[PDB]
Amino acid sequence: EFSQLLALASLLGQQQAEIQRCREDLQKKESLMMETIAKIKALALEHHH
Amino acid sequence: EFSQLLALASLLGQQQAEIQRCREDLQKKESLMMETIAKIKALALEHHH
Amino acid sequence: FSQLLALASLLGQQQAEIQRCREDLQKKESLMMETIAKIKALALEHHHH
Amino acid sequence: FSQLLALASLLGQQQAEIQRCREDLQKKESLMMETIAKIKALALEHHHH
Repeated sequence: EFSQLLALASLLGQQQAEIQRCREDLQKKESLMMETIAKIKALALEHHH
Repeated sequence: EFSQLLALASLLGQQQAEIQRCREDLQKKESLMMETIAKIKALALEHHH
Repeated sequence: FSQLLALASLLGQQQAEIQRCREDLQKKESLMMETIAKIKALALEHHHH
Repeated sequence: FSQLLALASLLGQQQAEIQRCREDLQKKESLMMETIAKIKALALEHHHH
């Protein structure tokens, strides 16, 4: 009866927990790139002025 | 000289800060939906068993 | 009639709002990535004098 | 030659990895949303007996 729905709700929780881990990694790599961007900004400043 | 790059780095920080606020709201609405999903799961359980 | 009817309606509203919010976010992420590509190409220009 | 050259190379690597990670994430978000649509349509089916 309600078996179809319960299985999809169970899969949903695994999907979300998987997506939430992917969003974590995505943001950790995003922060790492901004560190690169900042290094380029620092050299740009030192020379433009 | 380095003016073109500095302006884009300045815009980048505003974009990211804007994206990070959007990701916050997106996840707050995501958590609110799972609360709805859980309410449906609870009724499914009570009836299937 | 049911409580399922109200729960499904709320779910459909929350998921329509989330998808609209997500397409909004992805356009911003895509515009932020263009800025980074602009910064990278600008860094390469200067190194080549 | 320069330090810009190495910084731009690292930026190009980090942004290629981020975009690949993001397209990965968006396919998962799209698959999660299909599951929610499945749950919603299943809730509506049962309410109509």
